[PDB]
Amino acid sequence: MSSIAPHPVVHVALLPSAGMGHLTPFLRLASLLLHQHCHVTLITPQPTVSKAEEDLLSRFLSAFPQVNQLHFHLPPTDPFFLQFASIRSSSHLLTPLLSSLTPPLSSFIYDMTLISPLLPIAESLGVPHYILFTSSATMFSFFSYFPTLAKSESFPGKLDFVEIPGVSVSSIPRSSIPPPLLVPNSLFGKLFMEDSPKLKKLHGVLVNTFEGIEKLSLEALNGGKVVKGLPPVYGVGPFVPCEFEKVETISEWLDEQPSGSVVYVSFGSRTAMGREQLREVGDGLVKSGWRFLWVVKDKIVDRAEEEGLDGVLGFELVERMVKEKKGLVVKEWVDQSEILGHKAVGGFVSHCGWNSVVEAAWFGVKILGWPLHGDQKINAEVVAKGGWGVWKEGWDWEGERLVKGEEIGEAIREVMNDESLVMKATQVKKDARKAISVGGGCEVALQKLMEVWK
Ligand SMILES: O=c1ccn([C@@H]2O[C@H](COP(=O)(O)OP(=O)(O)O)[C@@H](O)[C@H]2O)c(=O)[nH]1
Ligand SMILES: O=C(CCc1ccc(O)cc1)c1c(O)cc(O)cc1O
Repeated sequence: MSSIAPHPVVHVALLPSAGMGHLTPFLRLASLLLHQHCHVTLITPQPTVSKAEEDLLSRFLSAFPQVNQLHFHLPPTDPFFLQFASIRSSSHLLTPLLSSLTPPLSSFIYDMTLISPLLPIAESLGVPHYILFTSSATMFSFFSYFPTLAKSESFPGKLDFVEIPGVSVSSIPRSSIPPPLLVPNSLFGKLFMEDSPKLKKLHGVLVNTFEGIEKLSLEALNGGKVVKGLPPVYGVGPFVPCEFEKVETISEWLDEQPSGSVVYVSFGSRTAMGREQLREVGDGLVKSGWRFLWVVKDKIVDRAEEEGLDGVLGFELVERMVKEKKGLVVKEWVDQSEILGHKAVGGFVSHCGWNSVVEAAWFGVKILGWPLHGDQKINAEVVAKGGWGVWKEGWDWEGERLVKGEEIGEAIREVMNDESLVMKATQVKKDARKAISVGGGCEVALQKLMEVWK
């Protein structure tokens, strides 16, 4: 009535660390913020470990030319862990690029693996600053609680159960603890010890989760039950898959299969089974009798792939799969969300990386959990507690045992024959939509955050 002005711009800077499991939720968060009319600066540590990260970033930036990319050129062990440490070690060199941002920065959201080097930088900027935690809220509870465990003089040798008050997995046995945390000199063990005590300095923690799958962990974190004085935890999931991620023979094959008849199999973007274990997967898929879409990795890093899929699988397995005409096997980057959203896919053999879990939740696809490393056993039990997936506790971390094709096929048939899992997965899918609708946890949290930043 008394002013005609360019309405103020909320400017968010984002900093993702290594791996598709970190880039993907940051770019989906970016898309959400852009839809709330934020200006977004994206800091891109270069070069990326994997080609998939490289190509996704390119597709994102061409989909959103309004995004301001800040190049973060890194100086020249698990290759993604090595990148985590390099980004961390070079982070103190981001201050001049963040200080010079225009329009004025409103908030700063950085990767949970970068807390210690970035915290003083964020405090220098004088804006609300946050981590985006890319794993489950239950895993975040474990992360927050870790200094309480590691203070013990019998850590890590004497620790049989981790029972965090009020969370979605009330008892985490030692066999589900991320294995590096039980080795007394690992990168993540040191990161946990240096970073978790500094959580209280953040303005908040964003998590790609929602009440439909982690109601208890969300309530425990925000009620002071996990660690007193933790910053507010915002359930801003489910992160809905976005158009820019798409890159047509797979979808054409899925178009030919009966509804719900295909078992999708993938163990993420950075994990490769051993050769013998990999071939047992194929044996189990054939033995299951179900149609399957099996995504194979022979190397951790896609750039390192060097053997043809026929040689990886071997003559005998290839021969059985081509003869029965029930499965499709690919050693390439697929559009996992396009696949999970296809009516033909009725189940998901997943390593239970958190992004894959929440995608399965979004599409209501029941899970056969096969956790392999890291946070995956905790995530598998978050799913199983909700009754929309199952996992076999005795299969153990990848490389500890050889899971045979007979028991893989039995587990696949068990999950695909279980209609109670579909019922619960469909209610999760219903709640996934509630979370992003007006009044849902994600809509409420984003409006809170936007109002603080304004
Ligand atoms: O061929 C592939 C493999 C993976 N993904 C996606 O890559 C991410 C994997 O992240 P997650 O946290 O599930 O596991 P991680 O890859 O970090 O082990 C998810 O968004 C999957 O949809 C994909 O689109 N195509
Ligand atoms: O322990 C965690 C929890 C996430 C996490 C990793 C690093 C960090 O600095 C903070 C939180 C973990 C691993 O240990 C190993 C993994 O393959 C994945 C994974 O999710």
